[PDB]
Amino acid sequence: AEEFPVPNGFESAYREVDGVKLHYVKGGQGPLVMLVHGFGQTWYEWHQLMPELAKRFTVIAPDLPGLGQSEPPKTGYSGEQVAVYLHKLARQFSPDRPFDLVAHDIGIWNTYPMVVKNQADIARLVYMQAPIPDARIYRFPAFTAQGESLVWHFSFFAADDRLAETLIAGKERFFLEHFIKSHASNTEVFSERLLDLYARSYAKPHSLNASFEYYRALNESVRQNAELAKTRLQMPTMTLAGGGHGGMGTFQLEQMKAYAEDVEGHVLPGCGHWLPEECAAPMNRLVIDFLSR
Amino acid sequence: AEEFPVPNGFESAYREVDGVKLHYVKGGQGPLVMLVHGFGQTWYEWHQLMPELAKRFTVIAPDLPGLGQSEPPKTGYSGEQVAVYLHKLARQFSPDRPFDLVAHDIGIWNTYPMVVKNQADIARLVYMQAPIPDARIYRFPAFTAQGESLVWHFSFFAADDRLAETLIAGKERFFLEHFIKSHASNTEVFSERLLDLYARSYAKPHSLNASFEYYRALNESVRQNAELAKTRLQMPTMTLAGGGHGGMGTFQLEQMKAYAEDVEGHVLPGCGHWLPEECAAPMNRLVIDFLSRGRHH
Repeated sequence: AEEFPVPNGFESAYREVDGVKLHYVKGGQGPLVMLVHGFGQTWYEWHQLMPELAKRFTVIAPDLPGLGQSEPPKTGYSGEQVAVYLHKLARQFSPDRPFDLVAHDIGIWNTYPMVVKNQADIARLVYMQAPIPDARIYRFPAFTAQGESLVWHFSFFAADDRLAETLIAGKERFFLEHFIKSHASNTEVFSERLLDLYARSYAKPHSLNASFEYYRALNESVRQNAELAKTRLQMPTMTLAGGGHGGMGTFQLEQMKAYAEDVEGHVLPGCGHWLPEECAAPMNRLVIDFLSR
Repeated sequence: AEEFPVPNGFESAYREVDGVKLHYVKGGQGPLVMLVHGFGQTWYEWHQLMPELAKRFTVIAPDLPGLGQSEPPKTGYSGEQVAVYLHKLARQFSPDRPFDLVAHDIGIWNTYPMVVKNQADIARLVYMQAPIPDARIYRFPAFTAQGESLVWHFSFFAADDRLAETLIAGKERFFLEHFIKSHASNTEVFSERLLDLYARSYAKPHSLNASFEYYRALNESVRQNAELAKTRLQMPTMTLAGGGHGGMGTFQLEQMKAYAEDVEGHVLPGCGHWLPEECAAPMNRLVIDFLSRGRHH
């Protein structure tokens, strides 16, 4: 039983990595591109980009540990720990060539450490819509003159007593719908069917918990990255951010400038956080052209 | 019926003010002091302080509109709208003389506008544990490196779609214990028994909703205060803040210096947000001594 419909020409599969059974969807031929989803979602957020990319690349899109159909990590949820699973997964399919990496939201947190520690293995990098965990995250405001702020959820999700699981259980669809729309400029793309699919997936008790464990490990990730960041990224990099409600705006590129020597960035006016869904065509085009260089 | 036990010698009563029935507890003799509670609680937070103050003052402790046993406001939940009810209540009992004011948390929000607009009515003022709504509240962090973000709940509580009530309904007791203890230094004072009392009160549907309406009105209150603050407070004021986990620390005094000409501040070590309960002895002492500088019974 697949939680989400698989694109024609792709296969849903599993690989054990360090004793953890990871789910992924894979298709295409050529050099490998790994696409890593973020909070609230699964591999399925890439389902529109995948077939287009699969024309020139082997494409793989894993479920993060504990989310979608992937087992929880056996080590833990910090960036460095999760990054190991993702790196070894990619290397199973691209042992002899560097691969490309595209990530969204916490997908960034869970890939950065392996990128910086295995630079020769990464051909090109695309990061979208979330800060790399560092001191900058401590500057975002708790509240704004227009209402709720962008990242107050860091504190809600990091809170102990299983605060988030406990408040959200039984109200999973309701919460996710509000979270998506509060970080979207274009809410229309999210049909009740699509909301249904995402809600049922992260509503799995172990997945609901996994969702927040990534946040409970966020400060540890930050401390991890304070060390890792003494080494700059040397591969070609692109950042993408929404310019509308829910978007990171100029922040995404400006932060990346501190990490990467070779980087370009785009802000998409009229788009929020959920780039692959809110602004699929232009996001798809920028990514494809960047990787096809 | 009473949600919380009245101290010996005090009465639980109600007064209709602009069509809104406010609950209060009152006792003592002499100059009036009004004590105004904050979010998560009711008049009851003052219950250990009240008998002490009542030896020198007439003490009144109202429930904020919609909270405790007080009806919701008919006008709205912004600072200025709510302050009218409390000002008028106080003046019912002290029509011919200024009165003293002690406020905690959103009690501050709900009193500042009547204080600044009726300075002659206010003899002395004590504020503790929350910023006055102004531009400073937009500078608090959403997430911190060490400990926990103090006011991320502003966004939670103010969010659309009745986000907070919808998630918290049926889980009021769980949530309140978390909120209180996560904002406390001395968590041991929050016994399961006391927590049951507070949770039963704010779990009344209209109280749960009212709790969050104060936050939905927060930006409005900030706008109101931008105008009101063009005039500084001239009466003696004191601020208190906890120095431990959940405490505002030096922020309390530093912000107040922008609002008041005559202000002294204290930060209480090893105490968090809930001063009257976590640090009753030194907090009560500070308040009694400060109010007793002015004339009393």
